[PDB]
Amino acid sequence: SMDDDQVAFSFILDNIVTQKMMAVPDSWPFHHPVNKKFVPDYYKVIVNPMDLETIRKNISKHKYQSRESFLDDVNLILANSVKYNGPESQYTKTAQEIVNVCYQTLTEYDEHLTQLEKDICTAKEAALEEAELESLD
Ligand SMILES: C[C@@H]1COCCN1c1cc(C2([S@](C)(=N)=O)CC2)nc(-c2cccc3[nH]ncc23)n1
Repeated sequence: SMDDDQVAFSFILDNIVTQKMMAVPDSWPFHHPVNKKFVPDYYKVIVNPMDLETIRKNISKHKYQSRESFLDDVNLILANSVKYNGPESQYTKTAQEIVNVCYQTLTEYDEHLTQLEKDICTAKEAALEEAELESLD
């Protein structure tokens, strides 16, 4: 089923987030959105904020249909640390470790993830095609 494949894909991504990325030592700065009351200028500097909680929310909404779209937001966490904290900040070194363990685990699950990504794409194109043939009935 398309629902089954979306569920499996999202569960794999979520397990990467909770079991690997959130387990990086000292990764607390990236676990939740920055609180504007604690860091008032953060959102003056960071136009496209991202964090691991928001990624999990997106996973739960089946936002990610590909490894690439997932990694777009994962890399946003690192890029926002580079911008706000600097490329040599310990915050950025931590974000880099989060990104690297993400890559390592996606590599581990690449065969299954690639198959799910293709089958989701195929099913989606078929459902789109069928919806359109039906609309003209
Ligand atoms: C801005 C820094 C560096 O970039 C990554 C983000 N990071 C953060 C992130 C967070 C959050 S929170 C608690 N939900 O706002 C998400 C955990 N809090 C802080 C913070 C809060 C209050 C006083 C502070 N002094 N120093 C840092 C700090 N900093």
